[PDB]
Amino acid sequence: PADSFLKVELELNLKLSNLVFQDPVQYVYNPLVYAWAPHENYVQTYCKSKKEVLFLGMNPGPFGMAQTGVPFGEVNHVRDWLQIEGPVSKPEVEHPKRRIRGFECPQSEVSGARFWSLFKSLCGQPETFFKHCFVHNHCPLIFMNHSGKNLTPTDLPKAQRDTLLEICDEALCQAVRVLGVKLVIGVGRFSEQRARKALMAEGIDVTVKGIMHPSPRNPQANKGWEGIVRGQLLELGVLSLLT
Amino acid sequence: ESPADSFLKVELELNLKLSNLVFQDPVQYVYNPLVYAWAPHENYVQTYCKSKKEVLFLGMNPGPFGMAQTGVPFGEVNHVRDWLQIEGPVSKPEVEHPKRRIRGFECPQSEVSGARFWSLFKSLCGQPETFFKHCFVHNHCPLIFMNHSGKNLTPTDLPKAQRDTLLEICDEALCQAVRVLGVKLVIGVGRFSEQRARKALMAEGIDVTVKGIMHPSPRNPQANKGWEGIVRGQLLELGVLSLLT
DNA sequence: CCCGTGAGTCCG
DNA sequence: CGGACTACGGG
Ligand SMILES: O=c1ccn([C@H]2C[C@H](O)[C@@H](CO)O2)c(=O)[nH]1
Ligand SMILES: O=c1cc[nH]c(=O)[nH]1
Repeated sequence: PADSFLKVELELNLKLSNLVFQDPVQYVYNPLVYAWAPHENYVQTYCKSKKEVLFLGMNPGPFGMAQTGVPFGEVNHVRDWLQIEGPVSKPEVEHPKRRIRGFECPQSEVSGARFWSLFKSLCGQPETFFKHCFVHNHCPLIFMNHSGKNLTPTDLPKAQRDTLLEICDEALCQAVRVLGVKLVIGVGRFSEQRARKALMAEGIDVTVKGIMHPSPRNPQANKGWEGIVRGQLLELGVLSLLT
Repeated sequence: ESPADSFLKVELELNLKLSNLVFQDPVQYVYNPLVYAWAPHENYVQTYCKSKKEVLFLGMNPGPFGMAQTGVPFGEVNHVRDWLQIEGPVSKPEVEHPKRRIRGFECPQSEVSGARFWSLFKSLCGQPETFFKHCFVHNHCPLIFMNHSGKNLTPTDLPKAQRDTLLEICDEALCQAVRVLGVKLVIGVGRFSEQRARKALMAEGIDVTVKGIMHPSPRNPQANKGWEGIVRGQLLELGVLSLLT
């Protein structure tokens, strides 16, 4: 599935490279272009067989995946526990306050540190997490307004969001079919809900569940995110598979 | 001789003057199927405007599921494809609202106005050659407008400033189209086109009759109870049934 | 982020 | 002379 999975991402990059954003959207980065190499290293190293479980995020945050090309790709955990590195280039148009520095980005993505710290504690080594699991985002683009502020797919005006999310809904169907996934875990309500509508519409044979999003913008994530999600994972019965 | 070429250059020149307008405010999207649906359009004019005409039917502007998809006036997909037998590649506008995508001849929707319009002529004439022997069909304005959520805006829903130069420019191209075609009689489909055409042709002193038929729009309840029956009677009264065997 | 409250569009 | 569906601010 590594090669097939990367083909789906390349075909999705092609359809997205034709969209045009505006309005409050002023910058659009695709790390699956300028951080293709560590992305493709992550997929070749960790996507070696079919998967039972897909964790699905919404999109890149500015300091993790936007820098490293790896879902929830906070720099220290990507460098040190996943052991993925690779050259990173730059978007053609950078916001000054959001330049791409790759594996030299000084900021920690809180969402990504939390997410990989959890699976690091639970699984020990990355091979144990990836025996049956994989992690991916619904949307590979990141968007800023004039002042460098992040607009998630949800903050896009409706006219710009429906366009984009229908194209990613279709790439998501293709991803789930190539990986053989039986269980999609939406990270946050938006991915959970989006994946469920999209997959049910194609009648793919797959169950869609959810865990809480780690984001620090989520006030409930700021006490005990790890403890709440260890309890959600136990309920979905995936701890089993993570040992 | 044959007006096809000249009709196209009229529309090509109107396309030019229009490409220069900036729209505002409530208007967020503007399409022009004469650019991205040029090929079926040009195929319809060449196939059916080979000779000079007695009557021009005139509509206001493309609807989102008829002419906006097929480039043919009142251009509901099934009738254009199966009755007029007009095909061509259709590409997309520069900027599309997600509720108003252009799918060309793959558009699954059947525009009610357009399906009504051509189904009348199909029943009345049999074959398209009979209807086009002396008639043709065109719109006053080739553009389509949408607000921020994809809702259609008619040319008259436009802020007066934009509305007036747009119509004035269309009026001018309409007077040429009428000259190029040779028509004795313009029938506006719906009130706006009838009135606008009367005001455009009288104001440049063209010696042409302007009449009217009810518009087939399902927004009008009288059209939903028996449009075809009303318009057959209106066409009788105008003496045009003889032209359409 | 997650949810609640509620306004634009369709009902051809 | 409503029903369903699907922006934005505060927790
Ligand atoms: O008893 C009544 C009658 C009417 N209406 C409102 C709703 C309806 O749309 C309109 C009259 O039919 O006024 C009510 O709320 N209650
Ligand atoms: O890659 C990422 C990072 C943050 N949040 C997500 O949903 N996915």
